[PDB]
Amino acid sequence: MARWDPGAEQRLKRAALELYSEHGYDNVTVTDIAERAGLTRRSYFRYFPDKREVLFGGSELLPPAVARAVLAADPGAAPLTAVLDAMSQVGAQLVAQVEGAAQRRAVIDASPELQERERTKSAAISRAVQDALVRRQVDADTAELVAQLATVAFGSAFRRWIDAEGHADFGSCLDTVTDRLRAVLTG
Amino acid sequence: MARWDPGAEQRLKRAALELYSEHGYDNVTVTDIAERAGLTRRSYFRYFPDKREVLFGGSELLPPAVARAVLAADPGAAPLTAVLDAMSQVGAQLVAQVEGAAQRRAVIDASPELQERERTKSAAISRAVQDALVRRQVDADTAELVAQLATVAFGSAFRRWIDAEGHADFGSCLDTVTDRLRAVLTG
Repeated sequence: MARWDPGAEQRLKRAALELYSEHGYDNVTVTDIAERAGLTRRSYFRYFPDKREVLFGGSELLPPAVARAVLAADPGAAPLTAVLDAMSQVGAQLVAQVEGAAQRRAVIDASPELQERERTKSAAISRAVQDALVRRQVDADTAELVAQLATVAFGSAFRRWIDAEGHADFGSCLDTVTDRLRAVLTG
Repeated sequence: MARWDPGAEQRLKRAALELYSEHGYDNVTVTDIAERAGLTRRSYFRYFPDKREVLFGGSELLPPAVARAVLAADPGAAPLTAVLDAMSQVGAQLVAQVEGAAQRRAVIDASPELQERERTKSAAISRAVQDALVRRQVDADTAELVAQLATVAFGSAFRRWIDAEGHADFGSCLDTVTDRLRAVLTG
């Protein structure tokens, strides 16, 4: 499907954002998305199973990937830095081009189903990170706090990154969020 | 329904935990829960709309209540302390008797639908806290981090509280989690 048309998925993801933006999430079907992308309804299902996954498909972090990146980190590094670095490395593409980032955010924030959809994803990533941390001799209770904290920090930084419309590097946004989190915890 | 039977809701909540424990969540109906509690199927719906809310009904934090407690706090207190204090004050009952706490946790952890159900609740509380914080002159971006951080800290502390089977006061669990979060952020 994409071997003879490598841009297929990208066109689908872009089409989705535009259609969800023009009309509303509830007013668009996978057929509309497929055709706007120059594909048939049947082809769509080779990439995504529903009209929801087209918003996450390749604009998310895969837990196994994040876990592996955490396992590969220098065991001497602080757990939080190791985790945030792993998330940034795995989401390098994501936090690279503000292109469509804001659109996607607007669509998700406007839909309760997509919001729950995102939380479920974040939980799975957090869980994968906990398991990797434990495999690295970090006690379970601590592993849980580090993963949850990282989830909060990365999510907030990403949001800030979107609001800066590209005028701020993801790194600075992350630095700002983590320094803020530290100030709140210490005062 | 409960005016002439004030223990009704409690018996329903207890019945639910026992039935969900004996059999499984997927194998119990509201009728089973109602009867085990000495009530009819019709009476159940006066308290909860489905077999899911009986697990949250009065064993959760209501966002409006938490928000109000945050608004009533001394404006001189650190935002995180104000929020955690508000959550503890509002959830005083919750973090009081380990009775059934572990059972409820086991049922929720075993069901993806209940888990999502809880996250949705946590998100709503976090959002209510953000709005209260903003009304107290805390900038939006900071308000978001404080609410999310508090959500993480309180949830983790509660879990630890459950695991201690009552041998630890919720306060210590919270102190331990927040000190741990601080150590991870500073090193």
